[PDB]
Amino acid sequence: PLLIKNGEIITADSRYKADIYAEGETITRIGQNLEAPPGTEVIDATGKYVFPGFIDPHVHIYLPFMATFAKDTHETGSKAALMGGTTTYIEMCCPSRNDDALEGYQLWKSKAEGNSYCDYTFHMAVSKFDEKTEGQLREIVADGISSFKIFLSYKNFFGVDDGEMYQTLRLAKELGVIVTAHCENAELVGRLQQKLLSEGKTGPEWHEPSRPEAVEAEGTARFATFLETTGATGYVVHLSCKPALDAAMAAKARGVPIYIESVIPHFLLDKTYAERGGVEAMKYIMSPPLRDKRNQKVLWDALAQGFIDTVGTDHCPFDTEQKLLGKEAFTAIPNGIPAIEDRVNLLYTYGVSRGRLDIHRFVDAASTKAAKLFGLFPRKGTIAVGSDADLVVYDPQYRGTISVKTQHVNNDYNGFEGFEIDGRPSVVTVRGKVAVRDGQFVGEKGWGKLLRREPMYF
Amino acid sequence: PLLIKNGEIITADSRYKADIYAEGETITRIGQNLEAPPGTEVIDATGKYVFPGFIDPHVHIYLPFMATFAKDTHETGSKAALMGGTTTYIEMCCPSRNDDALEGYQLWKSKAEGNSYCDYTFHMAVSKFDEKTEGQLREIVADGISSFKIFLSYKNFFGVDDGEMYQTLRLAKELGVIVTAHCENAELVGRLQQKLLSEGKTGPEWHEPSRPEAVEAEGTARFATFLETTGATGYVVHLSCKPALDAAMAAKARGVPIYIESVIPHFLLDKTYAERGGVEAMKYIMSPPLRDKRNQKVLWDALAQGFIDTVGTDHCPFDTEQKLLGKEAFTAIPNGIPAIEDRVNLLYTYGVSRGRLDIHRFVDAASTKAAKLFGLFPRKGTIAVGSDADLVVYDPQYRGTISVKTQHVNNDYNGFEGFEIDGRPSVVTVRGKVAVRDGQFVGEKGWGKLLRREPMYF
Amino acid sequence: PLLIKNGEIITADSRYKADIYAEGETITRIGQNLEAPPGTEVIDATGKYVFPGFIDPHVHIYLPFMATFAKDTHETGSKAALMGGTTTYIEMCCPSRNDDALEGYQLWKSKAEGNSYCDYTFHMAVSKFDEKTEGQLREIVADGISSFKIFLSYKNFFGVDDGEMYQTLRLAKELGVIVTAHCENAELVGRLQQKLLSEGKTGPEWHEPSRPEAVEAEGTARFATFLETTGATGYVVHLSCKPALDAAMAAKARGVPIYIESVIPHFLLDKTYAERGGVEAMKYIMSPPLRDKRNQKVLWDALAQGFIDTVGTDHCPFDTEQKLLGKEAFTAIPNGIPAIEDRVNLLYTYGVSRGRLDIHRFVDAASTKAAKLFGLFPRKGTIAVGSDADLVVYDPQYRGTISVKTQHVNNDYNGFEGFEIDGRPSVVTVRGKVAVRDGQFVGEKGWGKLLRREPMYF
Amino acid sequence: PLLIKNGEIITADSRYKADIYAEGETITRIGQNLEAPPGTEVIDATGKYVFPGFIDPHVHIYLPFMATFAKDTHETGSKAALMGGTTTYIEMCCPSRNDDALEGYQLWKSKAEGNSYCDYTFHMAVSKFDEKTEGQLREIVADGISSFKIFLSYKNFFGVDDGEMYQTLRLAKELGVIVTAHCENAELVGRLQQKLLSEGKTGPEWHEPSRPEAVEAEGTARFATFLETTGATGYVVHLSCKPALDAAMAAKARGVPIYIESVIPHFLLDKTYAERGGVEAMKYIMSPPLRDKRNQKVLWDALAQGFIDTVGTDHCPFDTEQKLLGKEAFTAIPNGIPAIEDRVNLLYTYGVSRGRLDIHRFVDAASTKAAKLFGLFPRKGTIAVGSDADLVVYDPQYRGTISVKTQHVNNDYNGFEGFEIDGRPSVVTVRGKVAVRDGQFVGEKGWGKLLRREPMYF
Ligand SMILES: [Zn+2]
Ligand SMILES: [Zn+2]
Ligand SMILES: [Zn+2]
Ligand SMILES: [Zn+2]
Ligand SMILES: [Zn+2]
Ligand SMILES: [Zn+2]
Ligand SMILES: [Zn+2]
Ligand SMILES: [Zn+2]
Repeated sequence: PLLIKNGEIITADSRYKADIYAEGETITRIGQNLEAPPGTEVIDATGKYVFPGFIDPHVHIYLPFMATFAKDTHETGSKAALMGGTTTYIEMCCPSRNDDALEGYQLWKSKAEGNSYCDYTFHMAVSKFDEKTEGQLREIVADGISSFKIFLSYKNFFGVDDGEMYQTLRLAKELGVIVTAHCENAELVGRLQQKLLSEGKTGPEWHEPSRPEAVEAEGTARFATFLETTGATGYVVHLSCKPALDAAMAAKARGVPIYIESVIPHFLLDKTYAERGGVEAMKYIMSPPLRDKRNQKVLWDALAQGFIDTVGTDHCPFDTEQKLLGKEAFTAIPNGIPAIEDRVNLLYTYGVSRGRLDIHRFVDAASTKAAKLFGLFPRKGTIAVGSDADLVVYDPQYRGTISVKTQHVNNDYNGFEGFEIDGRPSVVTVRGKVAVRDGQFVGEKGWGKLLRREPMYF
Repeated sequence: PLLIKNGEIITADSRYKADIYAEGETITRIGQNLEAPPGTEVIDATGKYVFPGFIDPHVHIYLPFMATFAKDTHETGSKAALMGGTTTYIEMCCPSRNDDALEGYQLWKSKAEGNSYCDYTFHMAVSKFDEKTEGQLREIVADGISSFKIFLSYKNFFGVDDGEMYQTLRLAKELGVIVTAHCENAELVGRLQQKLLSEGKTGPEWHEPSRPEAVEAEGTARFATFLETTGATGYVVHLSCKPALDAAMAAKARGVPIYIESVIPHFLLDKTYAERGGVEAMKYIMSPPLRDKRNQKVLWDALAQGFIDTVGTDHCPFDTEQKLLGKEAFTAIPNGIPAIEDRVNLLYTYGVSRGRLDIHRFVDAASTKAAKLFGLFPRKGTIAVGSDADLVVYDPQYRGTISVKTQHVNNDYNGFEGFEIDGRPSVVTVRGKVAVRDGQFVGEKGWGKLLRREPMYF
Repeated sequence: PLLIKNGEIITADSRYKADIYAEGETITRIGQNLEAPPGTEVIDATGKYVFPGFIDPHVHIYLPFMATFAKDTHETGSKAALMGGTTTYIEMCCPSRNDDALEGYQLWKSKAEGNSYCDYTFHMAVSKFDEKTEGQLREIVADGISSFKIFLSYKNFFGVDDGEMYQTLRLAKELGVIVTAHCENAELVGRLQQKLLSEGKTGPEWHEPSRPEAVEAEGTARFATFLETTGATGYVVHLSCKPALDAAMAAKARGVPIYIESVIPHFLLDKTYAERGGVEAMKYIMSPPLRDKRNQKVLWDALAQGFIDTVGTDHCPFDTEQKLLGKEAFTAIPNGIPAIEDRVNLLYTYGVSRGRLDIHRFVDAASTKAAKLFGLFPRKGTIAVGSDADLVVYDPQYRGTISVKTQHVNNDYNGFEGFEIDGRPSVVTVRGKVAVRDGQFVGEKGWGKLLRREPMYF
Repeated sequence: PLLIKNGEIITADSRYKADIYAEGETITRIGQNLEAPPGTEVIDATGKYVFPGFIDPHVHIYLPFMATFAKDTHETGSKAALMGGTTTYIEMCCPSRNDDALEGYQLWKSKAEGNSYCDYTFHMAVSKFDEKTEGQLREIVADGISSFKIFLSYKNFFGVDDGEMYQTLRLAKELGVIVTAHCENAELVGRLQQKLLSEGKTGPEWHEPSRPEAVEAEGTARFATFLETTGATGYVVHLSCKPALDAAMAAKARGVPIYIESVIPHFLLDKTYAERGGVEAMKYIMSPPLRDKRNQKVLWDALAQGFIDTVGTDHCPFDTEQKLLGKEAFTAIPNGIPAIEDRVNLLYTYGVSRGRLDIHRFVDAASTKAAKLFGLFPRKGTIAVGSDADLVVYDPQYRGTISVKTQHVNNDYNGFEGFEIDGRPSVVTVRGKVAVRDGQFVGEKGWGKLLRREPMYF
């Protein structure tokens, strides 16, 4: 059993000093003097905050790339998540047009199975819609996966055409599934990439211009129109800039059931990072690209008002040696920045401690809303009797810095090297079991489990 | 002591089956199968929801009109509120330019003292800014009133000119006060009023065109600009229409600390009700006016996304005989529609039961966010250990209709006559004491207390 | 030679009383009291306006539908045009995906050759992009056709997918060609069509909801984004509604070289006309559909400010018997409304005589700007020495009504039956030769010539 | 008499090679071989363009400032205008709240009378609306002044309050008068000025922050609302930035009869100029302030599409010694930048020659539209038989630079020092009389006359 005593409990809709007792995997009682039994593991949260475990709706653990693979395993990625206060992650399951979807699902599941320190689930990529698709997706959804992922990008590999998007969305609606979507334009990006390379513009600084804000804005609007016409519910992944936010907001305002995620690098990093030349720039190549810094205030301001629903990472780690596969052409740089371990600390620090983000909006944006949208609430995402005992005792007196020298992610650079932090998770629990204590990793191999969900969005 | 057992507890961020025990005035413990001392008021909430007491941030109880007065007293109004599931109301304290501000506040405070069945507080109207009034306002703030009310309307009686508005906002920011604001344009309303009357256009149907959406849009944008330049935090009361929403939203999007209230008649009633002729139309005269029905969808959609932060009533009850003071000129009709008792049932029915509003957004919009914004949280607005035991056991199986024949508000008409509802409160408590039991009123005279709040917005 | 004396000359940028003399085909001199050789056709324009011949940038003359054809020939259509004050028309040359593009152009050219009473040119439809067609298009351009037409609609028959659209735009930019575009969404229209029919919703009233404003908005935004990325110049044909206007306007505001056409039925007719049932409704079926009447004000207001650049017709005449090919399914109704003869009188009446449209904006929107955009200026579109002596002596004192009983278009209904008009052409000339005299047709068969234009938009 | 032969005549709606003959003050004939009489002054325009005389709708000649006066007289200012190709200017007649309006009008008229080299007129400032105003304004308007000027700025000196603005606009509408307006906010600017000075922020770099874009956007929207409510027609002077353009465009789109002027410094200069320190910065202090450079593309793009109707200068010259009156406080820097002589050359060069502005839009924006809006067309603003023979023979082969060393404005600095030009006026005529020949000044003292106009906008 677990007793977290003397802490200040903070959720999206509560802030109070009381103790929390969990007999086993779920919270059993909250109050004063709980009378825990002999043998209970007791955590003294005096002077600290007790938050719901944080939830990252957007990560990449297993991911092939051209001739290689991203760096985290389920083991290394879940450890890194927990150290950062993230107790549930949702991975993009990404079979390509060339792969069988159901085989893909099964392959991802097999990688994670028994190998995660914390709970997890998947969004299912629909990278084509052919005569076999519907039956396979129906099997995946009935297996507990209540979200799809589509790409309006990556022509012939992940992108879906308008007919396929229509079919996907109509099936999602019939199934109650939420459609997450990467919103660019496959044709425009591919053509601009090719034109730029044909002019000898090969370095990393041409990535951003190959897929400018206008392209993300067109795809975000297109997705919204297709949700509106089909009746499906959707979720825009990694929204990066003002034109896209305007398109998604206009859809929200007119009644489209559309939600918005932004990811941490777009709040804190900007397009000049990718203008640094060489491998230093390649570290900062992701899609959508880092943008003009003017977009940061726009995202922060929108987050503070709840216009942006969730904050994820689009965690996608590669070693510098892998980055350098793009030395001759920017199109060959594996895209991604790592961030799974640093999301909470970065949001707390630059939002709550130094910014204008309210602590309640912070909990909602980094835990609760994502749980709600993806069918993990109320098991996950809050602090209440009956919910999973996934808890973070957070130290607001902690001062430090982020660095690759102290990170757990299985690569060789940190995207926030040298950034100051104003707090950290002291203790982190997964279903009543302590996985981080005094800031140190003490997780149990395979303790995490796949979360199966019931579709909600008919 | 109080024990609410076997209910499904629903807050803005939680949903679970457990019991709640309050030894006295505040929640003491939450857990499954709690024990309570003999003699405890045990409430069996099987099959029902348990919500935080709802909170109406915008009512009028005492309010002079010519040589009469709005109809509810603190006693009638607070009883009505409770019957409807509202356990805290915030009343607009409204001395005019021709009244002394401190004498007005003391008069309002004197009316409520010992006469409310539930807790309450005030927003202080600033109907002029000058040396005496400023000193007055400073003492009112120190007495725990942490919000002001200004009017961009009602020239020479309640409205403030630009200099007054700037001075008011600056003072609010000095004092950490949030400014609530009625946003029209005092000049344009008065000129259109006078023009229409000059044309013999005297009937109630001319009230809306005397103050069209354009004027609300301008006032809302003006207020936002003033908040933006002064640094003050503000709250748009009773936002009724799309052009006003667009103005407020643009301000939110660019970082102004501005929040949005809408009131229940603007969700459910439309301008044609005020076109019915005679006293029947007069029943539906309020400011801002009921609008073209197209605005309802706009408001519901914005509410579902959290763009609108709170739902209040602008409760302002008059008898039909008093409405008829305006028989000869629409400008002489006492403005207002009653709604304090019906808000929660209406929002629950048309939003949650029949609409697209999520139950969690419902709780946030009808209780929690108002508590947060006005300094009542966490005492009010949520269910957590330590919070005032202001609770509603709500029956989602109730079916019925609203009628003047069954209302508690002390006037002779209901604006929502005949409207179906899909739920009602069964039990309602105030600080651990049951005020409504099995749908019957059992409140204790004067049990409610004035809530004093601390400055939050420096 | 021709002498038009004593008229009030009105162009987009001039308004004066003087005479115009043309020795032959072109304006030779302008001045007060000009002398002309004996035998001159002297036209006394006292009391009347003299305008540049009007120019319709969007008509259909030859157009197959199933095993029939739209009703006007080049002879009937050009006569109708002239009677209405239109001295140049631009016809959409529309071979389908299943037709050879060059054979289509040669067929269209062959239909018009020697059969037009006034000058004319074409926009070339690109209904597919592939190696053969591209070569074809290049020869058509070289023959003087400096505009293309694409369709974001009509899947598999006329529409282009994204790759085709990008290739088309890129070719246009290479060749200095302007792309005109019908902006809907081919997927969404086809799916909604099929869904509605599956529900037994077969009548004409289901045509509008099969292709709602949302779909036009999406296509207009998509086209704009494609122009923006390709560098091509473009022109939105028949823009019908506010959300489409907003998309096109946002593109204009951010610098895209995009222009906007609206057509006369969308100014004056609304969706309820297509809700009349039966053949009566079928008369009013066109694409994009007639819209909610709220859009009329939007279009008039935008026209008065020059936000809409040109007014055309989308003239596309069918007999009622042909409309009835759609008796069993709205998808089988031949789309189109006639208007070539009535455009100018309608715009003049409802805009200038009765509305808020300035006479100078009228001339620009109905003649000059179309000439500019399509490479016909300064030969066409204005009154100046050197310009083709294509002139309209317009009687602003005429009062009458439009009727099928008096029309020249070769079908059996007028969409504007009974509409009042407040002016008509008295005299109309084509290259110095009078075609309409005292309101009577006196044109010379085959006098009109194909206009060849030079590339302008590299 | 005057004959301009061999030129390429370019107006907003014509481009052709022909000759122009004027017997006296107006164009008499246009054609080839005009047969001018003995004694005619002949201008050989071979290889050059012939444009309508350009028109500056916004200048300051006589203008008091705190204890001094702007530098141009009617003599020096009109000479400078003509050298730059501007043959008509419209001066802001600016009596303050402390002055009698009719006395002001009379004073301005007396300064100009007999002292201008070219034609001119005034906009009448309405700096208060009291019991004498209406009669005085009615006398001014009946004297030929068909435009007013109002200020939403300069509290207690030029600014009008909402009641005064309402009265002004309603009288304008009754009279058919167009209301030009400086759109900021008097309260916000004054309060921010004072706050900044109170913090020791005194240098010129604090001017822009004292009246940021948001304030211009609020005033532009307010003005638009008041035009919409009163029914008056308006014209936004010197619109400088995107937020303001958005407000004015939204009003245009919804049907408000509102027009937009921008002035040349806001196309070509930016806020960093005023950050240079010292008198160098003070040279670039005007109101509205130079803005972030991002606004330039926004204005150019809007101009190219006709969203911005006119280009003026807000010519307002002061010597550097006068600028230095603001050495201790930025509020004491006389505001203004000179530009009357350089407007055309700057627009031609950076718009037509090096930019994307079409030559027709250039003529419209710099001549024709302003003539139309202010009742000077068709006497002024175009090239047609009967119009005043105000003509510019412009040399497109001229290459040079702008400098104070070669300027005619009666001050000691040029705001475009060192800017390259790609053309210049070779010959300029006023009502048939040559005022500039071979680029040299040959004007006749007092040849210019006051233009009286008939109101148009009821
Ligand atoms: Zn992605
Ligand atoms: Zn991703
Ligand atoms: Zn109010
Ligand atoms: Zn109120
Ligand atoms: Zn079409
Ligand atoms: Zn067409
Ligand atoms: Zn000004
Ligand atoms: Zn000025």
